[PDB]
Formats: sequence, structure tokens, C-alpha cells
Amino acid sequence: LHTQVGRGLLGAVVNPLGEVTDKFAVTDNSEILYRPVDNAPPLYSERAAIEKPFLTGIKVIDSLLTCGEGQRMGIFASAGCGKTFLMNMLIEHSGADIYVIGLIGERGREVTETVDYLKNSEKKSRCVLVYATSDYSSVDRCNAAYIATAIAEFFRTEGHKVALFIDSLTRYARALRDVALAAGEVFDSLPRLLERPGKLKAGGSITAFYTVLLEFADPLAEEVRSILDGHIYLSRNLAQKGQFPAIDSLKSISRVFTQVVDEKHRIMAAAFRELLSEIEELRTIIDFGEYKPGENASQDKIYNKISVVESFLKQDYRLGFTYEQTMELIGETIR
Repeated sequence: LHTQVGRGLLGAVVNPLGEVTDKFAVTDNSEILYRPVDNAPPLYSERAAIEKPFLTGIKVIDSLLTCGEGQRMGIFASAGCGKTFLMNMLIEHSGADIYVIGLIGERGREVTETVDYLKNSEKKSRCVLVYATSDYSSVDRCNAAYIATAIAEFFRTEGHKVALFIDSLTRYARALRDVALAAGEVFDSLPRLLERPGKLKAGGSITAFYTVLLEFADPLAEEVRSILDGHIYLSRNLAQKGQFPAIDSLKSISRVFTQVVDEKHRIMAAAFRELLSEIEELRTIIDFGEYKPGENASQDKIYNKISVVESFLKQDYRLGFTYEQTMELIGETIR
């Protein structure tokens, strides 16, 4: 019912009991405090409207799927779609004050994988990791998500710009289904957990990224899609083509997009999406064997744009782009 919070947790790995079990970085601060893991979400009059972009350093997200401070964003992917590599890029190339990672997983190898990534990350002294493996009970698996959220909420009240990562909502929902059965069934826990992020008028912000594993979409993908403020789809087909990040721009959205980017930006993003739509249309004509050079000048122009459009979309995972670099690059692609 209560957990450790404070700057003393920076660099620490926290298990479903709230105890520090490992450290991936050591910090000056020793402030440790105690707060309850669940408390009510901010009243509607305490939330601020989402108005400021949360820059990720990822070209396709920052230009076409621009996130906002306080926004809750879903990441939908099947296994083997680079879900973990995208989250590592989000941590590495964004500009949050503090990163809180909650791993609701099965195998301990995944926890060590993240601890090893954090151990060599430039953001390591601003991160807290909460984990729960398969050996832990369903109750402990759920509490890992509440501990991570409460840790992020303390940093929000201190005024920090916080990024929260829950991986995954799917395995969290499974454990919540088991905890229900123990009561004879409490699923109401999902919206309650997901309304806690946001920007407070009197404090900082929690920008939250929730992972959802796809089979095709579970009812769990459909519900979760409707409460969040946007979703990124990781296309297994685009992954097999060698495109990383495997983000399907045309199937992804950020519902706060028009409120967090200016008018010049919105014009370039709309022109780029129309270019993507023409390219995927041209791809089908090519697969049909109906494209033949020199016959349709419109198709030839689209065809000659494919290489630099693909170049704009792809991104080395160790590289991050400023907002000015991204808008400059997308300008060249649409000319």
C-alpha cells in the first residue's frame, strides 16, 4: 500500500516489494520518502491542457506523430518488431528530466537486458527501473505498475518532466485477470492506472508510453486504443523489409498533434503523409506489374521519391535528431 519514492532511487532497480535489489548507477542524493502506491488521479481542474511537444529525437515521431508533455501514448507491436529498441531510443534521445521504467515481464533475462542497457546509458543517473518477472505472483506483477506510477508521480509533484514506460500493458492485464479470479471475479484498474499521467497546473508532467503486444488486435488492444491520446503501430511487415524503426506512419496517430505543433509544421506533415499515401499506392501498382517507366509522369515522380522518403523514415538507433534537423530533413523530402 506504500512504497519508497525520492531522488535516492535514481540509478536503482526496484522489485515488486518496493525494495532496491540492484543499482545501475550511483547518485549523490540519498533522499528516500514514502507514499501510497495508489491515490486518486488529478481532478480535472488540476490538469493542464497538453500544449508543449515532448521531443523524442526520432524523425518520424517528431514530424508526423508529435508527442505532448502529459500525453499517454500506446505502442502496439508483435514480438520481434523492435519494441525494446524503440523504447531505448525514446529514453536515449528524448529530453526528460527523469525516466521511470516498469517492466512487467516473464523471463529474468529481459530484466538483465534492460539493466545492462541502463548501465551503459547516458541517462542512467536519471532512471529508476521497476520490474516483475514470471516467478512473481500476479499480485506482485500488478504492483510493479503501481510502484512505477507512484515513483513518477512524486517526481511530477517536485516539478520534474517525467517519462514513464510500462512494458507491457498486456502482461499487466493478464496478471490483473488472475488477481480477479482470486476474488472470484477489479479490471477497473486499467483506466485508473492510465488516467494518472498528465501535466499538472501546479507541478510537472508525466508523459507515459504503454506497450501492448499484438497477436491483429485483442479486445485489449481495442479498449486501450480508445482511452489513450494516440498510438504507434510497429509493422511486422516493415520490420522484415529492413526499416527501423518499423513504424507504420499511416496507421499511427497522435491526437494532440494539432495542439503541440505550429502551422508551418502541420502543413509539411500533411504534405508528407499525402506523399506516403501515393507511394504505398504506387507500390501496389508495381506488385501488380502495372508500372512501366515513362508512361505516367506522376507515377515516375512518385517512384523517384521513394529512396529519400525511405531514407527520412529510417534511423540508426544510436542517433538522435533535433527538432530543427527533423523539420529541415522533411522539407527536403517533400520538395
